[PDB]
Order: sequence, then C-alpha cells, then structure tokens
Amino acid sequence: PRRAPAFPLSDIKAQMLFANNIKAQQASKRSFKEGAIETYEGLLSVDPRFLSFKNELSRYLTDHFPANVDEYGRVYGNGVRTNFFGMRHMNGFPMIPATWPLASNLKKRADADLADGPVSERDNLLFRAAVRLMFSDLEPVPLKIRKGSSTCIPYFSNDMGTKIEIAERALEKAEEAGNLMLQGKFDDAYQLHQMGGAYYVVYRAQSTDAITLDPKTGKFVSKDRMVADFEYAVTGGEQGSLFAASKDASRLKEQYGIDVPDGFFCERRRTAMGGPFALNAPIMAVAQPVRNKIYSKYAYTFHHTTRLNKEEKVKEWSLCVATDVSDHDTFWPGWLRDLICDELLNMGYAPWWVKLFETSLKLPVYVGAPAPEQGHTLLGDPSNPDLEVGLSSGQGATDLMGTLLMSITYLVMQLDHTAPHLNSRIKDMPSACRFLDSYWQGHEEIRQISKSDDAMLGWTKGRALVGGHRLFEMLKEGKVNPSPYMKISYEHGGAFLGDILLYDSRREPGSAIFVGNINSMLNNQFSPEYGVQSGVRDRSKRKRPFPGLAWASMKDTYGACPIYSDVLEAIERCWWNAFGESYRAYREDMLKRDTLELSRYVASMARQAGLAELTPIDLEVLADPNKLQYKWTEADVSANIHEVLMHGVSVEKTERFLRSVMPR
RNA sequence: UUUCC
Ligand SMILES: [Mn+2]
Repeated sequence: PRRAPAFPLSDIKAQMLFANNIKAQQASKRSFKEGAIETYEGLLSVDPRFLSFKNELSRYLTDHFPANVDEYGRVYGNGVRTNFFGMRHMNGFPMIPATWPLASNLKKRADADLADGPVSERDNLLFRAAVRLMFSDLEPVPLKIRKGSSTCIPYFSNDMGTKIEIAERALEKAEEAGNLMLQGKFDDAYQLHQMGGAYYVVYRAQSTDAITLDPKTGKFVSKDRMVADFEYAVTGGEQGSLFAASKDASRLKEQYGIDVPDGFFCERRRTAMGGPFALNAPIMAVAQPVRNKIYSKYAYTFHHTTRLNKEEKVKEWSLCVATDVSDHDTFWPGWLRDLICDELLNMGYAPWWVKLFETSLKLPVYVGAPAPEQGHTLLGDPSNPDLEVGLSSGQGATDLMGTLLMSITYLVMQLDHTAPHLNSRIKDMPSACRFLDSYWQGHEEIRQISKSDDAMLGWTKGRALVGGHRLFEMLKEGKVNPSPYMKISYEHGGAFLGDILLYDSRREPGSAIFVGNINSMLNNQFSPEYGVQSGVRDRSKRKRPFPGLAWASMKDTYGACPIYSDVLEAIERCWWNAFGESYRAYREDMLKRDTLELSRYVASMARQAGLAELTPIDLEVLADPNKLQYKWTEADVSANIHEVLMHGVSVEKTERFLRSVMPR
C-alpha cells in the first residue's frame, strides 16, 4: 500500500497534539535520555559492587543449576528453563536505536502467511460469537483510573482531579464526538473533545533479555533485537531496513565514564503507547464491565490468580500444550477490529460508541525519541485515522482485544487439528454462541486457560486427545504453523502467567505442579524496569510504590521453586562478597521502612498495624503495579489496597453513560 | 518525576 504520511513536530498537525502547557510541550520535545536507574534507594544499577555481584551470581547459578527442559519444552527437575545471564544489563541504558513502530502491518502479516480475514465461515462465526458472549450482559461499574498515570495527548496531566474531570467530560461528550467521527469530522471531534489525535509513543525497558556465554570464546553474546528504521516503519516494510539494534555497552565508558564489566549490555527497549485519555475513557468504561463478565462467567478460561488456581484446572487434563505467540501486538489484525465493530453494531451497540472504538484502533502515532537525534515525528494523519499498527498497548481494551483474538485462535487450532467432530456443532450464530459458551466454561473435551498471548491448551480423555498429541508433535517439529491467524509455536519451558508448569518423570499434567519462576524473582529484585523514583513524593504515583514489600510475599510467590533455598543462599553469599553486608538484613530493613510508609497511604491500616491483613498478591502489586496489567486484575487485590493505586469516577456517571452505549 | 493500558 501507500506510505503513511509523516509530519515533523513543527508541522501544525503535530503541534495540535500538544496543549499550550509546559508538560505537554516538554513531552513533545523530550529528547533521547538514558542513565543508571536507582535500583533501590541509594543504589545505582551500575554500582561496581552491584555489577560484580551480578557477575558472580549469574555465573554461579547458571553453573550449578542448568535448565531442565525436555525435548517437548516441558520443564522438570530444578524448575529452571534457561541460564541466569539475563541479569547482566546496565539497567537504564537502552539498545540503540529503539524501533520505529510499523504504520501498517498488512504486509508483515501477508509475508508471514497469516490470513487477512476469517478463513472459513466457522471461524467467522466463532470470532463474532466471542464478541456476543463478551459484550452482552454488562453491569456498570465505576470507571477506575490509575493514580499518577498521564492523560497523554493533548494535556499530559497526571493530576487526579484533572483526570476525573477529563474522564467525566469525556463520558458526557463521547456521543457527540463519535457522531462527528461517523461524519468523517475527526478534526472536529478532536478539537472539541480531545478524542483523536494520536498515541504518544514511549520506549520502555525489558530489563532482562537473553544472553548466552559462548563456550568456544568464553565471551557473552546478547540476543540481537531487530528494529525498523523510519523508512521501513512508514512503508510497512516495503522500503528501508530492519536491522539489529546495538546492545553494546562499551560506549558507556567514554560517554559517561561508567565502568562496563565484561559481559554486560544495554537493555532491550520496547515501544509502549499512551492513548489520548478523553478517547480511552469511554472505551475503558465498557472494557471494565466486559472484564468483570469474562472473569466471572468464563472464569475457567480467563480468571487466573494463584498457582494452585491454575493447577486445579490443568491437573484434570490428559494433555497440556503451552503455546507461544510471536510478536502478538504488532501482528494483531485490523480485520478483527473491523469484525468486532461490525458485530457490536449487529448487537445493537451505539454507533457513535463503536466509531470511537474503531477509531481508537486506527490512530496515528507520535514517535518520541528512539535514539539520539531521531524522532519527534507524527506517523499518520489524525484528520482521517487509517493506521494498521496492530494493537496499541495504550488502547482502552488492549487486553480484551488480544484475549478475544488468541482465545478463538487457539480454539480454531484445536478444532482444525484435533476435533473435526465438533464442527457440526458450529452451524450458525446461536449454535456458535452455545458451543463457545460451553467451551469457555471448560465444559468440553478441549479446553484452554489464556490471557492475551499466554495460554495453555488442554485435552481431556476423548476423541480429540489423539489429535492433541499430533498437534503437540507438529508444534515440536516446528516446521508448519498450526494456525492461519498468528505465528504459534510451543513455549520453550512451558509457563502460564508467571508460573512454570513443573512436570515429574511421567511428563503428564495430572502429576504436574505450577511453581513460581525463580528467574522472575531475580529479574524483579535485581533488574527492575524502573528506578525507585525517590523524587516523586506521592508513592502511589511511582512505578514501584513500595519496593520493600516484595520481600514479605517472596516465599509465597517463589517458595515452591525447587531451588528456592539455593538461590536465596547464593544471593546471600554473593551479596556478602560484593557489599560486605547481609542481603537478607538489607531487605528486612527495606521491608520495615516500606511497611511503615504504607500505613501513611492506607486509611484502614492502623498507623502501624503490620502487613497482617494484606495478601501476597497485595504485596506483589504494591511493589510492582504493572502486575495489575499483565498478571492480575482489580478484583484480585484487597479493596483497601486497590484504593491506594486507583481512583474512580462516580458510578452514576458511568451508569448513565453505559446505558446509552449498550443494546439493552 | 519524565511520560502508557
Ligand atoms: Mn506461556
């Protein structure tokens, strides 16, 4: 297709994305920035002692605890699935350059031999059925907003009062805005109600990424991460180039005088997108009720909490297949957006709301700073949104879009390769709805537990079982993609939402158990994705509000990992060698301090009652709110704790809004 | 804070 139009920041189309206030203006111009993070209060990620510690711990653990993953990617034994060199990154310093987001993924999908629409009428009915079951009998709830999160385009406000006003105003004018859009008046909808414009593209760190130690050379090698330059991004890959970013950290020495030990690299950086809040609010007001519905009625498939919660479902299976999806967000198909919108209209959803929804999935993107001297460019024209970026992480229902796509993708996979006998049950909408309603409740011989791009597919005893083994074998072979919709493979070291499925000698689900991933404990403790932001007075607004609290939930979260004790002892030993102090004592102090600080934020919490009323989930979330995005949901956290991290808009205002959106 | 869901 055509190249997407691009506008420099000086152009009026990009200028219009940033309000006439300092924050917005600074956000538009912010140049590439890097620097060591404050891993913990008073400790830099590049502190010589800390890097020495990481070098000793990483080698030691890898040495003594080699991965235990079989030929089918099932993990067993020590519950270790890879080496421990992932911790060897100079946290805060990114690979250069970060990628330019692809303005269109049509070609990327076509070239990967993925379909440009439902391949059969059956699939078409299943995707639409997914829409009818998910968006049908919704109950209004307060629109909850994350504290400290930015409203992005055009105001970039982080003020709760301002966010609540923006959100309330948005639920009030959404109808008018959507109708303007239905008339092709996007500039009007944006100018009047700030609904439109673009996603603000930021780069986030994936603090740990694969690193291997070459036996032959004795040198460490970081996994190459391919990035697209501007030409490639605007032409959907027809021109320009895709090349490996540089993770080499040598530069830190001459540039900053930072000492770079051997085998330490710059961090992998991923794109994140901040949505224009006025547009997302009306979307989030529907999205939450949808989540509430699927996590309740379809809890079997979609509601995952503890490792035992997962385990109970999986141990009833005769076969469990741990899938992997390649680059889910960028391959997400715009045809599914259009299918979902079309089906919502068929269900009687307000056209103006569906239009807001459709538009949220075609919005231009404003690229900030992928590298020194690059960026500050708007891709796509906000006057007529027509990008096909795949799925924007900042869209108000991103989790649901990925979940709807994949859940049906896996079911189709199970039907195609193992359960032809179930096809006669999917003949029209009613029967498709009935079958999907039953499958999602775990009532069929083929099952799944999934979230966005993570899942485990199951087969009980029955006719499909033999096909299930063939599918598994096909995946192991890795020669033929089992799906026409996304690039599916098997996970090397099967895990689901953070918990590794630990298999015994029988290599069967019934005798397998879910254990915490010890490598994630290390990632969270020694390679956080953000510094402690000690300059942000209000801790509820920080990326890591109460880092110390994770120590109190550690045993609960990682206690079942086979080498749990071993890792804690190796840490203690190496921290001793590097700092001359006890890591455990260090964490107990942090734990006490954050525990005291926390009572300042929790009203119900006695001005010093312990952590007695808090669950392990509560703790992990207070230390890392991001887990409330990729792992758990509001309902999994104690109510008094939830209020620490979120604030809501009146139920009355959303109720009125929701009534005007929904069919009946 | 220096920008996400
Ligand atoms: Mn998985």
